[PDB]
Amino acid sequence: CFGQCQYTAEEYQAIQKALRQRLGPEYISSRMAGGGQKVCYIEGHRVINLANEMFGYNGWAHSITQQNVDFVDLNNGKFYVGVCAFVRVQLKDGSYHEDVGYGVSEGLKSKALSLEKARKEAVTDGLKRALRSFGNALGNCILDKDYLRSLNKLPRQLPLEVDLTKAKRQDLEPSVEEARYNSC
Amino acid sequence: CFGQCQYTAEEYQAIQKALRQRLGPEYISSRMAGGGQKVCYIEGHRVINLANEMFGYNGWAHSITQQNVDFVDLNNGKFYVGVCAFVRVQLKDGSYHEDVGYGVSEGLKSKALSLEKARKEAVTDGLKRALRSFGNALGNCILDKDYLRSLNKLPRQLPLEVDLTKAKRQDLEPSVEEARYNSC
Amino acid sequence: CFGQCQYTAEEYQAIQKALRQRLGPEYISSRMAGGGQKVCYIEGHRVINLANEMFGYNGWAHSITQQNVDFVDLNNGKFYVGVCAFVRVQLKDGSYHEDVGYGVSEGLKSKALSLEKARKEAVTDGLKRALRSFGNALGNCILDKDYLRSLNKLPRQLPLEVDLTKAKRQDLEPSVEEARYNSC
Amino acid sequence: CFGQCQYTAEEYQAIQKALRQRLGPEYISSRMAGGGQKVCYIEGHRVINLANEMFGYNGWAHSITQQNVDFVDLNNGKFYVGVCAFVRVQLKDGSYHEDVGYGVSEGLKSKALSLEKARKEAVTDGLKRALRSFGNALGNCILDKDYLRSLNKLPRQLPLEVDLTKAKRQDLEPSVEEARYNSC
Amino acid sequence: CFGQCQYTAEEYQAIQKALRQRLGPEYISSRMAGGGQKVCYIEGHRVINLANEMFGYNGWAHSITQQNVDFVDLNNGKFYVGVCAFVRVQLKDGSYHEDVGYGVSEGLKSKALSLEKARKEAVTDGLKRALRSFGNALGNCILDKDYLRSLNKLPRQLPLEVDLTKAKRQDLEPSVEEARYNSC
Amino acid sequence: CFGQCQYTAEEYQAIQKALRQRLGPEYISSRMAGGGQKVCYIEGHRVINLANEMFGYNGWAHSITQQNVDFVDLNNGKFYVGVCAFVRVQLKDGSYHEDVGYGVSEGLKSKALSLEKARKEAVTDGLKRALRSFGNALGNCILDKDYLRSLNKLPRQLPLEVDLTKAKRQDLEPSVEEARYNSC
Amino acid sequence: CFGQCQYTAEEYQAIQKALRQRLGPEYISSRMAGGGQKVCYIEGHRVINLANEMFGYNGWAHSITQQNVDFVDLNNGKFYVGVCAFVRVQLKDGSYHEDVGYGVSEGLKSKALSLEKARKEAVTDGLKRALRSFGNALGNCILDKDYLRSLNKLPRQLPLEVDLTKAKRQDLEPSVEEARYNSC
Amino acid sequence: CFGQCQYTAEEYQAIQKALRQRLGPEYISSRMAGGGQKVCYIEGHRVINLANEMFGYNGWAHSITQQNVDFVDLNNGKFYVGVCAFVRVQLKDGSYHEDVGYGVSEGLKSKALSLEKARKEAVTDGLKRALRSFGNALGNCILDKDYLRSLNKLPRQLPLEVDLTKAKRQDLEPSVEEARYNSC
Amino acid sequence: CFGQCQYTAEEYQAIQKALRQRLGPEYISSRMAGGGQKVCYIEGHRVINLANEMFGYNGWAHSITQQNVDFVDLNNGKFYVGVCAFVRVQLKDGSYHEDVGYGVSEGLKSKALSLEKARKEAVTDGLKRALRSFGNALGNCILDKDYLRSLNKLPRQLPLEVDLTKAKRQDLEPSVEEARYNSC
Amino acid sequence: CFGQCQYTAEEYQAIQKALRQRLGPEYISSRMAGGGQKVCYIEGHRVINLANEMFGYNGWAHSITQQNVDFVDLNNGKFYVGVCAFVRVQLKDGSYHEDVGYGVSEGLKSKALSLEKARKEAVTDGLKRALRSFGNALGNCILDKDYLRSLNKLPRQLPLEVDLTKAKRQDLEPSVEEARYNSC
Amino acid sequence: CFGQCQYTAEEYQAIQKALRQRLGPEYISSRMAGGGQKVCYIEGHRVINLANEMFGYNGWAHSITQQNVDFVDLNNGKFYVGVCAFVRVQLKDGSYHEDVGYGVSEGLKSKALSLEKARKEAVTDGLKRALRSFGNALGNCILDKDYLRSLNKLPRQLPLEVDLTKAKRQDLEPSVEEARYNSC
Repeated sequence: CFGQCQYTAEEYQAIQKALRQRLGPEYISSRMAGGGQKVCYIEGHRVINLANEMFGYNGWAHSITQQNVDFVDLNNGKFYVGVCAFVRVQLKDGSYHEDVGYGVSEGLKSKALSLEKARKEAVTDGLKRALRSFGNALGNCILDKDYLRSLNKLPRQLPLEVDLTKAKRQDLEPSVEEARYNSC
Repeated sequence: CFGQCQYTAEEYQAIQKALRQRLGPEYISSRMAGGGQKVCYIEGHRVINLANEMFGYNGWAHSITQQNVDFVDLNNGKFYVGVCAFVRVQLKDGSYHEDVGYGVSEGLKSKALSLEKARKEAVTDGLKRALRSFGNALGNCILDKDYLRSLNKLPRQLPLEVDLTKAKRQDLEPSVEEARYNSC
Repeated sequence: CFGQCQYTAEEYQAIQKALRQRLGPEYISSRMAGGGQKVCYIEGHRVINLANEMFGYNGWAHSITQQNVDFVDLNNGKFYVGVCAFVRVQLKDGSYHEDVGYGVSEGLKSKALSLEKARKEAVTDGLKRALRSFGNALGNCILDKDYLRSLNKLPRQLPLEVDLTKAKRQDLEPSVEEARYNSC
Repeated sequence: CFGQCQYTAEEYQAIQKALRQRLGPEYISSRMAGGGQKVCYIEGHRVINLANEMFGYNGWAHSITQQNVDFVDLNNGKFYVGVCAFVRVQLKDGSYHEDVGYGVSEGLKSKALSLEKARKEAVTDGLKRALRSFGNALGNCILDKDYLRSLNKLPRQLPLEVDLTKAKRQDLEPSVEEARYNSC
Repeated sequence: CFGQCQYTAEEYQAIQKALRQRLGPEYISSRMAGGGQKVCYIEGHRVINLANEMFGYNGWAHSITQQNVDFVDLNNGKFYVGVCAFVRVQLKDGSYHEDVGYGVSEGLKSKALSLEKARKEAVTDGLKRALRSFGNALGNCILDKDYLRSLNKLPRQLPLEVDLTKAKRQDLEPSVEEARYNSC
Repeated sequence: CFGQCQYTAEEYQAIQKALRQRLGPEYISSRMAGGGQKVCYIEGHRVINLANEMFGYNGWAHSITQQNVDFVDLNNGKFYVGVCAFVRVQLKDGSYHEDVGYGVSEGLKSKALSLEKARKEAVTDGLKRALRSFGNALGNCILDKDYLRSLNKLPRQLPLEVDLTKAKRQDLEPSVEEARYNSC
Repeated sequence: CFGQCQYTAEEYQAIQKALRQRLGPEYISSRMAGGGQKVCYIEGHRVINLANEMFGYNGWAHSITQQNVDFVDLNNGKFYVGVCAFVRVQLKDGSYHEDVGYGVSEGLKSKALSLEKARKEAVTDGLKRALRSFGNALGNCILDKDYLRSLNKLPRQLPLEVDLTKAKRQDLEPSVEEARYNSC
Repeated sequence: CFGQCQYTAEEYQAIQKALRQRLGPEYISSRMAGGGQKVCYIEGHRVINLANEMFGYNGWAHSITQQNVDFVDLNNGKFYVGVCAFVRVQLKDGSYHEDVGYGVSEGLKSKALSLEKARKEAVTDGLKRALRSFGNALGNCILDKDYLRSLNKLPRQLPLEVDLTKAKRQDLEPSVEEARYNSC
Repeated sequence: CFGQCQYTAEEYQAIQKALRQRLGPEYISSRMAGGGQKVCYIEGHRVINLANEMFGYNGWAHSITQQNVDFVDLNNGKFYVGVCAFVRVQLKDGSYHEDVGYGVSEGLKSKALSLEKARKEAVTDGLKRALRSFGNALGNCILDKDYLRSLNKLPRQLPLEVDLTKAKRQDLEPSVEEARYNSC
Repeated sequence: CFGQCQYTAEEYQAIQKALRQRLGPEYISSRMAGGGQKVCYIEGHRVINLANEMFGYNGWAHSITQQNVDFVDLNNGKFYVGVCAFVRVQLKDGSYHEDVGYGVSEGLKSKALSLEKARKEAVTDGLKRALRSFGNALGNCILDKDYLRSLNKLPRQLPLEVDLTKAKRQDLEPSVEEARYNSC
Repeated sequence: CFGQCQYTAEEYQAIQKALRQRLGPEYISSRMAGGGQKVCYIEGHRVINLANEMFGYNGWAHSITQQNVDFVDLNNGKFYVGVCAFVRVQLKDGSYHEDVGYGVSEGLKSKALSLEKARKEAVTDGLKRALRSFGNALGNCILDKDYLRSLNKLPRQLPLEVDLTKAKRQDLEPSVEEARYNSC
């Protein structure tokens, strides 16, 4: 099962090579560092899908070891919250990597919304930082300065159109339901 | 049994493909962010059924690792409550994902009702964020901006009529009761 | 035994299909939300029997992970109590779901009665919310708005008459006592 | 042994059916709710014997997970005590249900007696509410309103005469002592 | 061994039936409830012997899960002590029942004697309440009102004369010493 | 070994019968209850030898689960101490009974001697009460009122003369040393 | 090994008989009870050798479950110390007996020497009281009043002369060293 | 699996030799020590990839044993934060090394940003320091002074151009997906 | 291994006999009890060598269960320290004995030196007291008064001259190194 | 695996001999003791490489049992920090040695930098001191005074030139990647 | 492996004999007791090498059970620190011995240096004291007064000259690398 399974030579080699790949500009994003420059990053749902593809929906897993709210300060009706979270990712073979994630909220007048924001972000930021340990294909390149420069020198493509034609429209999954029944 | 069972090739493949699917507009919903714009999300019962289909009623499970009431403030007879919950989802093979959920209640004059709302919501919010990790089909797309735009550019269909003709009207389940008896 | 046993293909398929069923109006009830509208819900004993049927008296179980009394306030001779309970339900194969239940009591002059009410309700509310995770047949539809509308558009039938003719009148159970003796 | 044993198809089916039965009026009792109406309930020793029959003296078990004394107030020489208890019932196959019980004492001048009453009641109430989870035959009907009305519409029979002719009059049990000696 | 052994069909059936018996008036006793009426109960050594017969000296066992002294008050030279104890009884097959026992001491000038009384009584009271769970022959009848009335309607027999002719007068037990030596 | 061994039919039967015996007047003793009447009890060393014979030096065991000093009060140079002990007795087959003992010291001017007396007595008291659970032969009769009356109605025999002729006079045990050597 | 080994019939019987013996006057000693009479006891080293003989240097074992210093009071330059120790003795077969021991020091001006005396005595006392549970041969008779009287009625023999001719004079042990080497 | 697998002669030898290698200037970087000289170090993503190559994405793992925020001081609107983290790296064969990492932030006005920096750096710094323990190829040379001098005496090469032509542009990985499917 | 190994008949017998021996005057020493008489004792290194011989360097072991510093008092520049230690000795077969040791320092002006002295002595004293439990050969005689008198009545021999001719002069041990290598 | 593997005669013998070697001057370094003389030591990276060679990158491991910050004092803008670490080194066969390391920082004005220095140094110091236990080749000679004198009487050689021609220049390791793949 | 392995008769006998040896003057050293006389002791690295030779680099192990800083006093700019350490030493067969070590620093003006000295010394001191338990060859003689006198009566030889010609000059160890590779 999980934690038990050992990678086969074929899967090992494939994944080992694959993880080396660098991400295209279709994955990177940016925000304006407070006072600083443009900071690139990969959106959460991206990294999640990347993983599901690299290891399969049931080939990787993560858990929150711990989340600690550093502080919740109030400066004239505005809330400044700092939160950290420790996430640990594990592959089906027992292999694992753990890292710290950090969430922040410095404006909002709502305390609830400030926490919700910091807590959720800290986790995702943790999961992402943890998966980067597996290779460039999961984000380890995002840190490489040389990598970044090579990104600007590229055609700043425009958002991809999402074709929702073959989108799931109802619950049932005959293909799946069948395979499963034959699994008993 | 659960946590033991390993996915067969057929089921694995089926589920792995299925999970890639994006959700149709029949799954999305929206609220008016306080001051913000329109926020899309998927209702809980939806995500639950999606999973019961993707993995089977007994192919997935979840538990609340911990729930912490961040605060319960009283501003002139009105209650402002913030709650967070950590939910861990596991598949029958041992695979697992865990995330934070957040519940909020900022109006109500009733303390009881304010907490009930925040505690319940934090959990459901947690379970949803947890299953998102498994793929788009369980909500990982809901975050994708490109995905969202492609949703507006679609026929805003009207609520589906629920045919309660073949609805369950009594307790007994002969089909089930039979297969079970033969299981002893 | 329990937690050990794995579902046979027959039983798995039956239950998997059965759980999809939506409940008939014979299961729903309503209360008048304080200020709000009509709130639908399924009475506890209902959800219990639904479960004993879907899984067998010994095919499901539940336990109280934890129950915490949120507050016990006294406003002019009246008690306002808020209680939460975490219930975990487990099927015979190890499968499980856990959720928060909430109990409330806002009128009563009796402290004892206010707590008894809030504690007991929190548990049952927890148990119900946990079972909902298994599918529509155990309550997951009760949340579906489309489901609800289709309920109103139905013949508001009248309470079912309970035929107590074949009701149990004494302790002994020959049919059972026999099967058991032959089980040694 | 206990927790190990699995139900045989014969015993499972028998008990499964029996538990569906509804209790006759020979099991129901009533108290006058403080201000409220008539409340129906099943006396403790009743639920005990019902279970010793449905599962055999050694087929079910319960334990007190926890008992917490909520409060012990003194209002002018009179004691108001509220106690809760969590009881877990388990069948010989590992199956289990756990619920909250509540004990109350609001009159008495003796503190000792006030606690003895609430603590013992809380336990029994817990055990009864736990067993209800198994089915109607163990009290899940007592909650059904429809069930109740049908009870009033019945011949309010008079207390049963207890024939103490074949009552146990000495310690020894030749029948048992024998089977046991042959068990070594 | 103990906790391991499973009941043989012969023993199970015999004990199951015997436990249904109701106790004769030779087992009941009475005290004058403070202000209340006559309270019937079974002395402790009685319940002990009843159990050593129903299950054999080594077929049942009990332990004190916990004992808590609720209070020790001093009202003008007199002590008022309230103690509770949780006792768990287990049969050789793993079967078990646990209950609360209560001990009370309200007059005495001696603190020591007051506690000694309450602690010992709480335990025994706990043990008796736990054994009642097995059936009428161990005290589950003592609670039945119908049972009680039938007791009054009986010849209030006089204390049994104890024949101490064949009473044990020395330590050694040849019969036993022999069987044991042959057990090595 | 101990806790493992299961009683053989021969031993089980012998001990079962033997434990039923009532103790002769050679076992009983008495003290003058402070203000009360004559209290009968069995001296510790007696109960110890009774057990060593009924079960063999290695057939039974006891441990002090816990000992709590309830209080140590000083009233004008005199110490008043109350102590309780929880003793658990176990037979070689795993069978077990646990009870509370109580030690008291109300006169002494020495604190040390007062505690020593209470702590020691509490344990012994506990051990005796625990063993009583096994049967009359181990003290369960000492409680029976009918038993007691039958004791007075007997020839108050005079102390037994102890013949120290065959008393052990040196350490070595040839008989033993031999059996042991052949045990390797 | 230890706690594993089971006594063979030969050894069991031998030890079971030998433990019944009563100690000769060569084992008893006496102190003058502060104000009280003459108190008989068995010196520590004696009980140790008795045990090493009854069971073999490796057939019995003891551990200090706990030692608690009750108090250390200072009355005008003099220290009054009370200490208790719980000792558990175990035989190679798993059999065990645990008791309390107590140590006292009431004169000394040295705090260190008072504690040293109390702590050490409490342990030895504890060990002796524990061993007493195995039989008269290990001290259970020392308590018997009838035994004591029979002791005075005996020739108060004079201290035994210790022949140190065959006393060990150097470390090595050829006999042992040999057997051991052949044990590898 | 992981922690279980043992290195084969071929892989052990290869890795053993590889780890000896010193890093080229393509790996080293520098910062201006506050007041001090030029400090060389290896950026995190570098060390990560180095490891993924030396051991394979699933041949090594790390976890945060603990992270402690040493201090968070505020000197005139500026935050001074110090954090330490303990990271433990483990190879697939059970081999392991653990070290301390330290994160620092001494300028920033934002508390949130000051912690995020320190916490994240402390972890990476820890992971790097732990990996150094495996050999020069993972950073152990970076400390060697002689090594450093030989680095300046080298052609200070210019940043490497990153060719993003064969960069990953979409989620799916056919090569992998295939190998995986054949792994079931 | 250790704790596992069981003594062979040969070794058991040899050791059992040997332990009976009494120590010659070559083992005893003396100190002048503060105010008291001459106190006899065995130096530490002696007891150690005695044990290494009786059991083999790997046949016995000891651990410090606990060491508590009772007090550290300062009376005019001088330190008075009292420390106790609990030592547990175990033989290779699982056999064990545990005792209390006590360390004292009452003169010294140095706090450090006072503690060093008492902590160290407490342990050794503990180890010695624990080994006594195995027999006279390891010190159980040192307590016997009769033994002592016989010691004075002996030729107070003069210190033994130590022949350091065949003393170990270098680290290597060819005989050992050889047997070891062949042990692989 | 690790902790499991047992050395083979060949490897044992080789390492046993090699560990005896004394380090050449190429390993020693020196600092100027505050006020004291010249202190010799071995740089961290040296010991690490020495161990990777003696045991193999996967033949030894270490962990930080605990790290405690002793003090952080501030004397006029300067920080004096003392820290200790307990490191435990383990060889692949289970063999292990543990020691204390100590880190110090006494000048710096920065608190962060002072701690980082002390925490890091304590661990490295710990690791070095722990590895010394394995023999001279890992630093045990560094203590030997005689060894040190012989070092001064030697040609104080000049720093070794590091040839970075065959230095690792890219991530991939073909030799390794190959062997690994064949390991699946 | 370690803790598992059992000594072979050859190795046992060899070590058992060699441990008896007394150390030559080449192992002893001395310090001038503050006010006291000349104190003999064995230097740390000596004991370490002695052990590596008696047991093999992987035949013995040690750990620090606990280290407690007794005090850190400041008397006019000078620090007086007292520290203790408990060290447990274990042989590959499971055998073990634990002891207390003590570290002291009474002059220094630096707090850091005072602690570093004491903490380090306490551990080494503990380690030596623990190893002594194995026999004279590991230092148990260093205590013997007769042994010491015999040392003075010997030629106070001069420091041994350390021949660093065959000293290790580079990391690699061909002999070992070979045996290891063939071990896979």
